[PDB]
Amino acid sequence: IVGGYECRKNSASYQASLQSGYHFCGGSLISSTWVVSAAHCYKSRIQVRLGEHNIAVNEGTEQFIDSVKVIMHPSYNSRNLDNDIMLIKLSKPASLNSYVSTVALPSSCASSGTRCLVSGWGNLSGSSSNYPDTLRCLDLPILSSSSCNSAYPGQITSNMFCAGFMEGGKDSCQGDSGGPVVCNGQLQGVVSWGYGCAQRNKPGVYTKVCNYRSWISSTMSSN
Amino acid sequence: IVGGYECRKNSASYQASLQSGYHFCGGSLISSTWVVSAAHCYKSRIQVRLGEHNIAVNEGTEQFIDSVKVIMHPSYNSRNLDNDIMLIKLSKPASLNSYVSTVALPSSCASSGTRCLVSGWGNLSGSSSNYPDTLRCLDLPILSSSSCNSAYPGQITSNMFCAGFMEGGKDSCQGDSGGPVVCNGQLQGVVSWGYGCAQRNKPGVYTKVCNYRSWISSTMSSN
Amino acid sequence: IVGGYECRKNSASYQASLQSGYHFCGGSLISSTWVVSAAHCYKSRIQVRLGEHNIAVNEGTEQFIDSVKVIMHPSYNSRNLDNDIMLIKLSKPASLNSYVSTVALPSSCASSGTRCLVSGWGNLSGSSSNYPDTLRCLDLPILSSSSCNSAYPGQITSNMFCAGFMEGGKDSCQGDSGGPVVCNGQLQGVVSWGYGCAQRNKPGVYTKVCNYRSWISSTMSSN
Amino acid sequence: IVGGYECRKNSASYQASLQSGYHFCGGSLISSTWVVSAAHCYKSRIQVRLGEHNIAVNEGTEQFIDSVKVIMHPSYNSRNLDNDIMLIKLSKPASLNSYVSTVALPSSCASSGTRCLVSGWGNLSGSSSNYPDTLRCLDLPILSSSSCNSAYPGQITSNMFCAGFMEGGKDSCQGDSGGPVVCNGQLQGVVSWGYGCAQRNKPGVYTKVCNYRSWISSTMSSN
Ligand SMILES: [Ca+2]
Repeated sequence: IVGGYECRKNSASYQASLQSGYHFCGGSLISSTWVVSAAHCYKSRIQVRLGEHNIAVNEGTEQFIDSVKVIMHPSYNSRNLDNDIMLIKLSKPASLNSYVSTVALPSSCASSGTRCLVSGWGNLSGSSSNYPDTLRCLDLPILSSSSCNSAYPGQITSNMFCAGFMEGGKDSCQGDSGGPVVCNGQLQGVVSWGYGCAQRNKPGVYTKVCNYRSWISSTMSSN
Repeated sequence: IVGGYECRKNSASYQASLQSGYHFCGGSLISSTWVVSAAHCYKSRIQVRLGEHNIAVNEGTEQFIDSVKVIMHPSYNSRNLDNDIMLIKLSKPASLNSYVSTVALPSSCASSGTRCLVSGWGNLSGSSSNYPDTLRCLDLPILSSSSCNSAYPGQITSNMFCAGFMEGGKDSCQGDSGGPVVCNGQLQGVVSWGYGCAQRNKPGVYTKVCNYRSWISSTMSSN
Repeated sequence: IVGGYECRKNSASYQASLQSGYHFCGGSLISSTWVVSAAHCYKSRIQVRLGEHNIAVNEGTEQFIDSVKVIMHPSYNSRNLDNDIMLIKLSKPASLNSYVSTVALPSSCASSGTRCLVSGWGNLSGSSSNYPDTLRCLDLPILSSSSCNSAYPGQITSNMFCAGFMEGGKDSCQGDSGGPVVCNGQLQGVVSWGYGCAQRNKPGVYTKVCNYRSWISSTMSSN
Repeated sequence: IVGGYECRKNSASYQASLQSGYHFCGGSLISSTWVVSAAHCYKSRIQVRLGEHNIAVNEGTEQFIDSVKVIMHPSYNSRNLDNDIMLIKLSKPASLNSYVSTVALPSSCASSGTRCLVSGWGNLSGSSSNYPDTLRCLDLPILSSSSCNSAYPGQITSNMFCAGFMEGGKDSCQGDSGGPVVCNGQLQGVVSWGYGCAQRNKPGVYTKVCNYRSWISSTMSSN
């Protein structure tokens, strides 16, 4: 996360890390058995890590659970990262407690100006590799489609929204992919892509989770 | 354009003029070698003029590039103007510069109420014929399907949308056909037809370019 | 390759394809037993295809040779694609002829403005997935370090260079990775990355091969 | 390690933890600047942690050094894990002493019956995700080729050996990968794979390090 702050101990307890083999992505817990992440972080076998804020050391709260099903969106497109969302079913349910909680699915789509929180263990800089051991947090607004489309002309689909700062300086970054953008208790975004990190007029692009409410429901109900 | 203004030197720089001695239609530059226009403006050999917004005062501003391929949509229907879109391949690439730029192809359709810009050297009047040497611009909204269908019952296909003002007064007009309707740096419409110009309850009808993103991409890729 | 042309029969005969699983990358033949490509195209076992022009049909000119060793650069960084170069040793020598030839390694780094040729069977479109059957070629210049750095702020290392057109319209694209940039008969770049394809102010970024001349010699001698 | 014991303080002072935020594989120090691990543990940037048996406590003895080169065996096959060995060059030399020492390379291959020591911070359970903070050790014998091949028909190559107990109960496990099997002061194996952990007739399979004495020696001498 570039220009964010370390999350408080009690914050962001829905946050998951995925060991997609040896690649790292974030994710978020939406029920005791299901995790959502970005489809570009796919691997057929993933270990989900929960209840962690400092990944370098033991805090006693950690839960490591392997996936049993990994379901990429049917129309995920690796060319432009359209429909960059995936669901992971855990082989055993997570034990919810203070450090491991679920985040609610969106009831509706959030509008521009809604303030949200993004979180992750990704890169702290847009010109060098600096990765944190504690989870970082960042408050940011959803930006208008006019802003989003003018920042990335011809690249933004209906399944994407931009969030962050056109002046740059604060953004999600590499390693945050798959992680949650939560607005008023609901999961509205999945960290997906951007050009560089925290550059002016290049805000982050997030998968628009409120477009997938039926798909996520349907998939959980019958898998 | 009826009821517009002279375009600011920087706006509408993606504007092309289709000529064969006379300039008869507009178009827009989507890459250094491709122009999109309206299929009803078809001629087998077209000289494309790029440059200065004033087509009379030349001082080496202009570039005149001949067409090497002109491809109408395969299902263009001249009775109702369905699929009124065409691509023109330039025999040499345009010099992109302060006068000449490209517009991006849409990755999503625009919604009713998005504000857009139309431009052209067409007729300034809904009563007389009076044509400008300086490119005119008009800011206009996309209208809802219900208003469009109310205005032209049984004549709007899914490949058409209405834009403009139901009160009349401001509209594109004859000679503007083939020209760009750009919303948030993206080509959303091609000027196609209407009943008169700037009449009450007869808004301009435009080819809905977002329905052609795959046909445009494939035709450019393969030719 | 976006905006390029079909390579002549006899040109680019140093071009290889790597069927690295279901990943396809380009590569180039530098001796009868060694191929150069991008480290991000790595797979443990690779089938190298040589002498191809049309990859969809049998041509009577192909040599299909399996790798015996695949050696990524020791400091390849998958996070920012620094040192994106790999050497592949063929399990038997290729027979060189009019269709299969080697390219020379660089005696020096090429300067801005040198005209080069990039080739590959990657995507023809920056707005859709359209892959060719026949090998495509594109003539392009090496750009200045300042243009490259302003196109990709904070991301360009000394082991990378940009080549192409700041105007967009012509570029290499997905699937061209690992393929050759040859300037005056010497291999100067390996197709590595870019944001989108053929967009304004986003030229391709290429691995700077002239930085690896001793590594390539030493590796070929020790393996 | 399933069924082992916490290593004595001087035991396994050649043990390395490979980290990328979290511990993900083991390794062993073979000189002040080189570490051997398993190629399936590859990451392009690794932090090597040496000198402390409790992975979660910064108690004192610890050296944390970043990798500068990561070199997988050139013919590593990810499919069957043949030649599952990798060398990591350190950016700074490690200080050797009572808590950090090197392990000798093998001068000949160990035979069946040789008793050896495996170590790691891997999973403690073959049915649960259970990871230790303190380094575990397990004394185990090399098994015959016949036992190895009847346990894993058609999957054992000449570059692999089995070690452990055919009755099960004691084995290395996930997270121990890349770590050392030392016999009579020399590194004979690298933890590579197995079916499950500590299962009956499914002993651990290890990379046969005595087959790579020349490759390790030339690679260290040319990089
Ligand atoms: Ca062929």
